[PDB]
Amino acid sequence: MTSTVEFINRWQRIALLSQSLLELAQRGEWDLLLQQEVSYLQSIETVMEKQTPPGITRSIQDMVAGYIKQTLDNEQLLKGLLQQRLDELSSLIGQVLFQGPSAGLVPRGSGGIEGSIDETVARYKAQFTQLDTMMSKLNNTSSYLTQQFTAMNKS
Repeated sequence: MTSTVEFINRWQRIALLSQSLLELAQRGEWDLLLQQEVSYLQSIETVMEKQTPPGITRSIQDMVAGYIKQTLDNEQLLKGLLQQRLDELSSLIGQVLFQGPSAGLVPRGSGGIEGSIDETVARYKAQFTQLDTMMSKLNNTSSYLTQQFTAMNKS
């Protein structure tokens, strides 16, 4: 049973990853969080593009029910935590990034503005976009994950 075994291993990844990158999110380890991001979201994507096989026994269903439950909790805690972070970063970008006003000239050289402004913008914009694409995908995932959870657990 190939479909069934790869199902097991990847849901195992999803729950272990969400838990550990949550430890990293509350620690403020953004570097480590984003290293886990790609593997985590991609694991959720590849199980749902593969689609849950009908050949899942009661033992395997109970395992992955636990795995989805873990990843829902952790990813909901990511949702709230990263909403705080992105809001702060966005408010910083709203000051440091001169999109026209607050400036004598229009700094049109995006990704190469003359001055240390380019550096502080590049930092906040990178951290924002990374945790933001993480958020949009993790909110989409936790959506179809909890729907699949309620069905897979109690059809």
